[PDB]
Amino acid sequence: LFMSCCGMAVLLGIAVLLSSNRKAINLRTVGGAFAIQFSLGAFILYVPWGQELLRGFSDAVSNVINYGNDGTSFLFGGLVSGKMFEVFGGGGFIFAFRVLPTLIFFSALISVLYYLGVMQWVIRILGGGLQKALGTSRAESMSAAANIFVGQTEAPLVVRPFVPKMTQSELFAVMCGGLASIAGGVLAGYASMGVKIEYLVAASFMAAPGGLLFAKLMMPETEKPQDKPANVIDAAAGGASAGLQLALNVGAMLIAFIGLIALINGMLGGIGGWFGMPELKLEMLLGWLFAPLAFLIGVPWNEATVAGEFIGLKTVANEFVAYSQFAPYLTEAAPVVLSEKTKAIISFALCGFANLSSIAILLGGLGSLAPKRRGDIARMGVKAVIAGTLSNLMAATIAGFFL
Amino acid sequence: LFMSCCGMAVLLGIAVLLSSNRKAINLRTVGGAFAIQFSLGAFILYVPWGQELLRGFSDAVSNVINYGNDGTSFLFGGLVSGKMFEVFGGGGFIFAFRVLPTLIFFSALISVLYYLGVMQWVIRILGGGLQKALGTSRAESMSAAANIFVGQTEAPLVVRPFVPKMTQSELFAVMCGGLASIAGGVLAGYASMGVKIEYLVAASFMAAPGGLLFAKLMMPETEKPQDKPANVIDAAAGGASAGLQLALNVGAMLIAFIGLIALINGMLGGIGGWFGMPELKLEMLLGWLFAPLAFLIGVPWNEATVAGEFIGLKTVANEFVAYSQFAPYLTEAAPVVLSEKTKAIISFALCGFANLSSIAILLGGLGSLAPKRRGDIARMGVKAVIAGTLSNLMAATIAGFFL
Amino acid sequence: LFMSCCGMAVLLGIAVLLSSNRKAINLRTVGGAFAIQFSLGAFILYVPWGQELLRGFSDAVSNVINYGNDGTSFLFGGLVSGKMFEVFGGGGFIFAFRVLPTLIFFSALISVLYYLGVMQWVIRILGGGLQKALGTSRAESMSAAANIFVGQTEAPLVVRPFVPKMTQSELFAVMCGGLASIAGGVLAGYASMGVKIEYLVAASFMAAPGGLLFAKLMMPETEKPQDKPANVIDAAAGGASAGLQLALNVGAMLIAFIGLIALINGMLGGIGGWFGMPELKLEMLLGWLFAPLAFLIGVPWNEATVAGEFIGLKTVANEFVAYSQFAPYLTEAAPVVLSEKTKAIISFALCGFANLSSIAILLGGLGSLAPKRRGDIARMGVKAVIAGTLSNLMAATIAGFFL
Ligand SMILES: CCCCCCCCCCO[C@@H]1O[C@H](CO)[C@@H](O[C@H]2O[C@H](CO)[C@@H](O)[C@H](O)[C@H]2O)[C@H](O)[C@H]1O
Ligand SMILES: CCCCCCCCCCO[C@@H]1O[C@H](CO)[C@@H](O[C@H]2O[C@H](CO)[C@@H](O)[C@H](O)[C@H]2O)[C@H](O)[C@H]1O
Ligand SMILES: CCCCCCCCCCO[C@@H]1O[C@H](CO)[C@@H](O[C@H]2O[C@H](CO)[C@@H](O)[C@H](O)[C@H]2O)[C@H](O)[C@H]1O
Ligand SMILES: Nc1ccn([C@@H]2O[C@H](CO)[C@@H](O)C2(F)F)c(=O)n1
Ligand SMILES: Nc1ccn([C@@H]2O[C@H](CO)[C@@H](O)C2(F)F)c(=O)n1
Ligand SMILES: Nc1ccn([C@@H]2O[C@H](CO)[C@@H](O)C2(F)F)c(=O)n1
Ligand code: NA
Ligand code: NA
Ligand code: NA
Repeated sequence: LFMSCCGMAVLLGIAVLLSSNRKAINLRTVGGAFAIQFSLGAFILYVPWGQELLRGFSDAVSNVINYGNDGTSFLFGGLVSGKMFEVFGGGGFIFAFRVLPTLIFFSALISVLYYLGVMQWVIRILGGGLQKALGTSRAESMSAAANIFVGQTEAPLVVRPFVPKMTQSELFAVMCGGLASIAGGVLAGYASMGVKIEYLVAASFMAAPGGLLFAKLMMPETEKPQDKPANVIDAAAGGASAGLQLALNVGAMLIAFIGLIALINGMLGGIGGWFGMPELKLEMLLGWLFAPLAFLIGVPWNEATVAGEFIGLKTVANEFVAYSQFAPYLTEAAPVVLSEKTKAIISFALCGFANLSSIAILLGGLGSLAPKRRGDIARMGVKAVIAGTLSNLMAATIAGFFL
Repeated sequence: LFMSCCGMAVLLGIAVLLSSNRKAINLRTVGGAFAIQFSLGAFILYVPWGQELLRGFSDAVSNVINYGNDGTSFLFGGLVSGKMFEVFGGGGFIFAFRVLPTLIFFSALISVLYYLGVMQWVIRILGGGLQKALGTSRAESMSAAANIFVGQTEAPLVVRPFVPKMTQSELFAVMCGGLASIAGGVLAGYASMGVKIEYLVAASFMAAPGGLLFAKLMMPETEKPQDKPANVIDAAAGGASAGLQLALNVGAMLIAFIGLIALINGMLGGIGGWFGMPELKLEMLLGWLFAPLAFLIGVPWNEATVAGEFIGLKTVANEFVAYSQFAPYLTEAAPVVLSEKTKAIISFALCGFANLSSIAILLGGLGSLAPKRRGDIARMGVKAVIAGTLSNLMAATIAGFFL
Repeated sequence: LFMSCCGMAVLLGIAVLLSSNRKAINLRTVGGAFAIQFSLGAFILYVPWGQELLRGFSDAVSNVINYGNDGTSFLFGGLVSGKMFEVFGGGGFIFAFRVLPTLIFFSALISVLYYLGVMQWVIRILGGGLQKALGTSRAESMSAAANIFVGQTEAPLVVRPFVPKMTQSELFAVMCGGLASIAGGVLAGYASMGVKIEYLVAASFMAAPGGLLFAKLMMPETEKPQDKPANVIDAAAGGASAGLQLALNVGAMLIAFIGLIALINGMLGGIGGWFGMPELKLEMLLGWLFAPLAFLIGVPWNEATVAGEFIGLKTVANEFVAYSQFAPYLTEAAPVVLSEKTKAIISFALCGFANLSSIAILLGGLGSLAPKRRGDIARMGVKAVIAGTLSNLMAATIAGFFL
């Protein structure tokens, strides 16, 4: 457990070194933020009552997923039935029909829960508890709590009239809240790929204090902060349309990226052959390079390289592509049998939208909420991705600690 | 037959009660409009020659559908072949590949028929006959006749330079013409789901006088009314693109709505359990609530509840979702064997875009044709949906009368 | 071989007759342009070393195609596996999952190769060699060389600040470069349909001098010519999104057009029956009408009619629809066994975006680069399509000559 605590120290250390003003770091804020994330981890991953609450929220999500599967079962019929496994076997699981439509249903549901005020009610509680404990501003705290369920570009919408005039520290924290977390739609998508829901739900909740933690470490507050569809069926329709667009984007990206990686590996096998390494692939490079990082967060020495392949791929590309390559390692047909703790660490370290491509996404979604602040987003973009990555790594170290 | 005639009376009665000026109702207009819709029903559903003309137009449509299926058979190959039924059985029918591509072909065809002037030629005849018999204005009569073949947002395009300056009664009638009818694309889609084409074609034609009927009952005229692609291949391309966008929208909606209903039923089973009704579902509620309405339009007492499930679902959601749940009741594997008359009544009462979500659609499509008239559309939106619903119910009562 | 040389003469003759100023035709330009296209044909289709270089570039493309297929194999699983052929046979090949996703991968790859400067490097060499040999301007020469790999609306992007002010001859040549060629995305798509890659690669390269040839014949220069994503992963993402949109457009078009042709044939069988020709179809008309044209470019007398069906369909619709009907003639289950030379001629004569529908496309893509020049594009549109068609026919005659 000493390797984990040192891992937490190193991650905190990098944040301080990369700070904009280490002397401006509020010790109440970053102290409690780490305290909450650690206590939350101790709660739902260690203590009996906390584990019972986590398995109860996950089973509820797992039921919602199955209910939404009635929709895709209607559209694609027997292509998503059980006979697909008899005829095709492992290839019977058609990713395009099994996972992608889940993004559509969950986007429509969340859109409904927003219209009913259910989402706002939960966000107001989680967000209000953070600002009264960390001293963070109202707007950045709501966006942090919102990011537990929705994406990086949808979370600030709950405080969109406060975005164009919020401080650079607030705006940075807003960027970090979305980079450290995921969305409810893709969450259910990853769960359909074999990723344990308990880990996804946990990592999503720990993202709110964790996102604020490294946001106020690398960018402390130095300024002075301040302070709809016609019906429920329209809300569902709008959410379904937004999910469809997302589902198409994710699908095209996976076809391209995986294909590109396959092209890269083919070239790496030829270039590597010139130096006596014809078996050279992208996984080997990412694995060999992220193995120390994986070893630092609590992954065993003999599993650090394989774990480095997935964590590295999540960074250089995105977490969806990483999960796509990590999903086979969660079944009985896995090429490498990993320990249950390592499976948890990778699941937590991948659960985040933290990647270089998300900077252009933050410029698009969050940038449209404050067009005169696009210059500040592009400037703090790199620092925000790093801050988001550290939050995922910390959540993985905490998870590995209590497991 | 006395229950049907009383049904017609009640439907007419509600329209008068909900009128904007019952004293301004032109008895020539609403008298002939009901006369035409009833005579049209008597024509193609009773008399020998009229039935021969209806079965001839439906077989032509059925052939066009099969011709368009050569396109989807090319793209999806064996996934839409006969071997799918051998391997999967009932689940062999893949809705996404069987029904959705039909929207693309029929949208491209109608776009072609517009370029050739074939559509305008038929509309000018049907629309001109209505205005000379009902006294309705030129523009609202053309949009009424256009709505037989095209959707609510495409029909007013034949009279789009007259929309921004037409009276509130004209604009309301335009809204009602599209709410009371469907489109040629989705028509072929419903036909591919097992819905009898003869009913769909009939209901589509009866929508023109029926739409004007309840438009001039709930909103009589109190003011004084007034009065392109480069080639045919481009027209087909533009229509195909519009159909594709529609096909994606419908598909995502069905995945979401059906999934949401599945989620609602799961919750209704838990909430209902608190009051000793664990088998409580959405179908039971909609059925129990729309049973008197179904019984009023001519559905037998022992079939009013089941029929109420579909009619209610068409209202609270849309007719596509309703048809999706009603389609299994048209096959030999139906959970409840319905009478041939009841099957007709449901088919006519569902054949319409009349739902609450269509108000936002009218604001989008029709609203773009008259941006300064969006306030009037949103105001008369609710009344227009009711007026559109009554037209479908009347067409169902007339159909049930002559059957 | 005398029929081929006469074919080249006739094609050149039509260009001179349709010229804007036959007396303004630069004999250095059009002389060398035909010389290069003919020599290029003599190079990679006749001489040993040239054939070895063509088979080497095609095998590289064929490997890239297979690497990209790892992406679609992930998304669609067993629907693109080998068991599909066992269960369905010929219908096992699902076009929607086999060919369409290739457009997505190749669009993402080209987008990456642009970010790395690899594309610009090759274009600068091929484009620079043309302008120093033909005397053509810098901008139109780069767009000509760019068109070898990318589409008609993407090629002028390498010289987009020179488009609004370039002469009518330059703008026309730019239009012709894209009409005479295809794109790298659809190229790999056609290759997946059975079309020989060697022919597609060859025709793509011969399009650059061939496009300029008939551009400076039908529109000689009479005036005086003048003279980015944040990272590589964003470039791949943007290219994947553009490919997805293209893949959806192509798919919807094929469903519609093939379905429309099926509808046309059904009507032609009824109309033709009135004149004692009930077997009358669209293929017969296009075949009987384009048979002299096919016979002129080097197709045997007994194969000119069948070849006329495909060439005609490429013109009246597009090359994708033509390739879709020509692809079965490349397998062992072909209804008509064609000679290897005829298979090459059709492959070269179809390899082009030259169709009437591309005028509206040039108005959209190229028109957005110069909004005040849309009037000139629409004016020279028809002449440009003809000029693009002649370039494909010439490349087919040259190919048939050396084979
Ligand atoms: C298919 C998967 C295979 C794995 C391949 C992994 C390769 C990753 C390459 C990353 O390259 C850098 O990414 C930054 C991302 O933004 C860019 O910064 C750009 O954007 C920054 C953010 O604002 C600015 O600070 C910079 O000035 C600006 O160059 C930068 O140019 C670019 O060199
Ligand atoms: C998945 C299927 C499950 C079945 C569920 C069925 C539930 C239906 C709920 C309908 O709710 C109402 O719908 C109106 C629709 O427009 C809204 O009116 C709104 O729009 C009207 C039209 O302009 C205005 O008159 C109103 O002021 C404005 O509130 C209104 O707010 C809303 O309460
Ligand atoms: C599914 C496949 C079945 C095969 C069917 C084949 C039928 C082909 C019909 C072509 O018709 C012409 O195409 C031109 C294409 O543009 C149009 O020119 C239009 O555009 C030109 C280009 O700018 C202008 O010169 C013209 O004035 C303008 O009429 C023209 O109107 C139109 O009559
Ligand atoms: N709601 C969502 C879901 C996804 N994404 C972007 O898509 C990538 C893969 O999920 C994520 O890495 C991404 F975050 F970049 C997004 O921006 N918003
Ligand atoms: N041409 C069309 C077709 C459909 N729709 C809308 O989609 C719902 C289901 O068909 C219809 O209920 C709807 F009407 F709302 C539309 O607006 N226009
Ligand atoms: N990159 C591309 C690819 C295709 N297209 C258009 O689509 C038709 C079929 O490929 C082509 O005929 C077309 F050219 F018209 C395009 O414009 N640009
Ligand atoms: Na989030
Ligand atoms: Na209509
Ligand atoms: Na090109």
